[PDB]
Amino acid sequence: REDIAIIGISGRYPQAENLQEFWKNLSEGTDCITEIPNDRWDHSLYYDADKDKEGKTYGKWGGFLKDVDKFDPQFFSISPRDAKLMDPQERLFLQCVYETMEDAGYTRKKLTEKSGDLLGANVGVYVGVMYEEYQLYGAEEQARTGNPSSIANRASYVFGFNGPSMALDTMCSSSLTAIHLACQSLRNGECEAAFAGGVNVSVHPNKYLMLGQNRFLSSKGRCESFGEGGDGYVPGEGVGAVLLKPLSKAKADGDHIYGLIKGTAVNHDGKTNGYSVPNPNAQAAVIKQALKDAGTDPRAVSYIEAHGTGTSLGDPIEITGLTKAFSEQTQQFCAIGSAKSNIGHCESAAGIAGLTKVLLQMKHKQLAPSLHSRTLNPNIDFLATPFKVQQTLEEWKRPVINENLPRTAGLSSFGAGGVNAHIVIEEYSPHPSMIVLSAKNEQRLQKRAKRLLDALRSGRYREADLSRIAYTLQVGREPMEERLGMIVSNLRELEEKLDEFTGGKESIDQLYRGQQNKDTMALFTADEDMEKTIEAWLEKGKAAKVLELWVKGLPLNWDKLYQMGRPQKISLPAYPFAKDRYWI
Amino acid sequence: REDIAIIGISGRYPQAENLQEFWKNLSEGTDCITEIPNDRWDHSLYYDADKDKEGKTYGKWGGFLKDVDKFDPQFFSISPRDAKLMDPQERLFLQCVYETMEDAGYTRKKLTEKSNVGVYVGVMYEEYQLYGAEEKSLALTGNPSSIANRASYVFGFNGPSMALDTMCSSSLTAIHLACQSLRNGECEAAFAGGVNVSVHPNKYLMLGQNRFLSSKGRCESFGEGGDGYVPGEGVGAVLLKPLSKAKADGDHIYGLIKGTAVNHDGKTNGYSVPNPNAQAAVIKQALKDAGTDPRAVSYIEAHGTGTSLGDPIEITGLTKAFSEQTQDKQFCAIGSAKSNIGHCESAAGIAGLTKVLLQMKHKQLAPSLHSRTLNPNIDFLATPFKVQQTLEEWKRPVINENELPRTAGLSSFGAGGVNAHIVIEEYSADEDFAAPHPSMIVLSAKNEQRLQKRAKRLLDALRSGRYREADLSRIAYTLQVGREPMEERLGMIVSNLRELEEKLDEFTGGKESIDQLYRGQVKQNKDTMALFTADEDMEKTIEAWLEKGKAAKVLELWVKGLPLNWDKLYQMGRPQKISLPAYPFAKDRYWID
Repeated sequence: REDIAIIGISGRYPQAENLQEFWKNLSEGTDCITEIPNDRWDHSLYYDADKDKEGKTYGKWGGFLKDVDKFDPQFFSISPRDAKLMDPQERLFLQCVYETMEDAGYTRKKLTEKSGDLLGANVGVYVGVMYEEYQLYGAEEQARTGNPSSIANRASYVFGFNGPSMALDTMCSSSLTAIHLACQSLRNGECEAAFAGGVNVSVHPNKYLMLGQNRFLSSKGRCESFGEGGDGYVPGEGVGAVLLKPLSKAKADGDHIYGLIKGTAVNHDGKTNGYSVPNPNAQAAVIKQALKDAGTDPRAVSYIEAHGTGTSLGDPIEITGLTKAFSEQTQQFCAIGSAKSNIGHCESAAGIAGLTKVLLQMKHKQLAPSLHSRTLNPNIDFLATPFKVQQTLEEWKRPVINENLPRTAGLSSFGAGGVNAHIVIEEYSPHPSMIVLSAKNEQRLQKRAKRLLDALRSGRYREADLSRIAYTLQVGREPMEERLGMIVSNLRELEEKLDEFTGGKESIDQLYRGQQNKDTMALFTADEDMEKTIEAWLEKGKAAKVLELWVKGLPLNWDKLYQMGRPQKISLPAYPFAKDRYWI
Repeated sequence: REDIAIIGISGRYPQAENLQEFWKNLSEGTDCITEIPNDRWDHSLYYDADKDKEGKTYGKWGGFLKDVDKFDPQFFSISPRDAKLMDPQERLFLQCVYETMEDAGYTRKKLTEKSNVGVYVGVMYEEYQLYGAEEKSLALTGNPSSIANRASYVFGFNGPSMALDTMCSSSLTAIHLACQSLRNGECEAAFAGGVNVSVHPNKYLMLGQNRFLSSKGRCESFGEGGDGYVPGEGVGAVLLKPLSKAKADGDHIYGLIKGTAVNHDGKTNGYSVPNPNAQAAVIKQALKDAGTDPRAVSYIEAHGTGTSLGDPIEITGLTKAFSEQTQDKQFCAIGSAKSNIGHCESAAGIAGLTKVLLQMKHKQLAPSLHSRTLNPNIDFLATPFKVQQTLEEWKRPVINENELPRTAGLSSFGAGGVNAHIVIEEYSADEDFAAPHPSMIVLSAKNEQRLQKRAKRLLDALRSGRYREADLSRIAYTLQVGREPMEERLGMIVSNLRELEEKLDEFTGGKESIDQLYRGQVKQNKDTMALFTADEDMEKTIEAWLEKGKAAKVLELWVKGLPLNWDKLYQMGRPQKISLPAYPFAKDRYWID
């Protein structure tokens, strides 16, 4: 039994352009749920007062993205005329796998470096999705479509992974089952690494129809997590992805770590009284099992990212289920919160959004609030119980060894179609340098700088990790067609340059830019002596003179920058994407 | 290392009411693909030749069932009004899980013994979200997950339930994941399977725009006219558990999933292209953990896709895997189930598996149809593989150079590029037990008229002898412990296989209370349940009833509903299971209003 390290993350959630700004909304508790946009359907096309007609609901609104209908087709070697015929589900994931790629800090050449096996060394893809909405395609109009397995299968095809690719389905906890199966696929050693994730979108009113006939939603149309007005919940859209691999190799091939999936668990509810009822006895049977193989006490755990459904039946049952698990051997106080309060009920991205929240709570060392918990349903009799609802933003402290310990936190998600799953996460404890950067065309060049600027503006890193930032952009970013690099030793000389690109195209001797000229590729690669000259270029370390050749395309084996050890990775902004609409 | 034993099977495929008659069609090569029925869509409105038209399509007969549309709602405690909001995908599986239950001779009594059962089905939700459209539901046919999740809810399993998706090999991925979930020991047992149905013309529209199908509209597996393929419907299910326990709790074995493998095909030149290099990377890995030589293998149930690109690539991929060891003539047999039935888009590994297991039981090698002439790119005279033209006896390879068991591979490869290969071996009955003279054939059902059939289907089996006198105690034992004690009832006394039929014909025949018939109901006799169960002495009387073994006197009390612990004294070794006909289902229609 081996731990799994999570090295790369990304995702797109209501009122969140990137993870940076998602955390903002969680930390400043901000209701991200908003009115139905004009671009989707005729808002004013039919809606109903509470529980009356056949054809409509009291569908107030829900969590949505500005992003949804856009893609950069030609980036992935896909033609625009085939982009017309594609699923928002599939792009959003592809795009957000590729951001996870680079937030982890690994190239598409990832696959050749691991094994002399054969083409593109195995990588798993596990995503858990729903009904696509564009099958509702003019069904009166011939669609010039249908598969939930094309999501993972394109992602593997495009990037060239030789590892399992599939689309799971468990009603709510699909994302988290993927987590489970990914982790399962790693311990036994069938695959090296995995892209686990979940995707959810709200595109036809059939989603909003079906959800209202079976009364799962509230009149208010908000997520009240453990609140007093505990009536039903709203459907937030969402998409997310994470990159997983064993701790065993995460140390050697220094990789940047977000957290450790130390325990995984999943089961079904046996026969409940109704179809869509959850069984509290069944819920601890997961969580006991999550903590069994994790080998960590219930008294270690300091936070539970609950599947806060918010229904009158659902939330009390969860709390009672959580109680039974923790009451077997101890009676520290654990914090309970929900991401599902801030964003909506990711239908299939429930676990991944929660996971994302959990991991964002780890990096900034803080406990974010569960919104709409001002007053608590009288059936929350917190009855000598370890749990407590997390009202507000406070600093996260580590429990002590004295009571006779690392940060430890659980993650729940439970299907209406009874499938229950729980995951348990723990936190892991001069020279001039070459800032090289690349893209596919002209105009995406000083956005890619602009986004690196706006990070260094806010000051997310200090001077100490300059070699780390450089190293990433060299080996763990793709050497694309258009190029740019710069020379630094610095704190301040980073921004002195970046602002000059935003300011204009002006040329001080600090800029090197190029593409192109093919005399040299065949000259440079198939020869032993010119590689000794690149070896001999590092010996001296005169910087500017080589970077002229990089921007003109010199491919080079970067691993020769090395002190006797190569410094570990870092979270840098992923490639910003094009804004071309595709629909109908 | 844990082998997985496969103990129960079932499925429903084109022109196949049950597995018995599915084998018939495979053995007598039959072409099970037929013209589009009148009940579905009017197709004098969508038929063209290859055209530049708005999308009207050419690819228009395929493999279909007789009443995909029916269900027995109340059997499973589900109301008819919520069976009007229904997915054919979900019923067909439930129904076929429940047949797999009883063919593997266990029942819903699973969890009263132990103190978790896995469900893995791989589907393709297509159709009623469209039918639902200009004036269906979310957990009621708006989800593929509902398929597995109801099966677990209804029967009351506490083990993983899910709907996977890999374009073609979904069923076979389920096989893989089920088997994976058993070795590590997160779950006791699994229901692996696949379900596929063809209900809207959108399926038939999308398959024709992207030209996957043929003009002729048949499955030429490795044939000359290698053009494109057809979509056969299908549904299937199998029950899996470790060999470790399969001996101890004596269960009926069909075969052994000794090896499992799966991967993706990397970057190919096109999207829907398969990579031959990628194909042996599965099969090598299937044979790696199986620990069996390529030279042991005597049959490959191929993914015979039949396309001009697909079949040669497979053959070349298969070659590379086996060519690590030596090449020889007529070394391995290749065939397809796909030829006989259509492309079961999801159930394309489960149908193959089913064929493979049917080939094992009857010891024969069924034909690959439409292989009269072979695509010139099958240049096989330096390879081990050979296309299986006709029905011949399956022989075991030999072991004296210095019995090797029957060993056979099973392939399925996605057009969305997921590839998977499973390796199956037959179990040998290993050697080198008293019920008394009379035995209790008990049988049960939920209402009056189904008891007229439950017997009739057991009759028609014994008519065509299934087997002989020797396993009478086995047949009895099954119907006692591994069949549900339903509301309406019937039993009989026998000491031979001949007085079995002399009774069964009398039920189907004119009126007779001649031989000892015993019939009754649980519904009539109240206040014996509470009298019988909560007491130590009357259990000693049932104990003392076995001591003597006078038969007829107890069976009066069974039909009146006496629940009883049928570990009767079985000498403290109870004889193993047997394949008996599962509960025949009601014929009520459910679609549209």
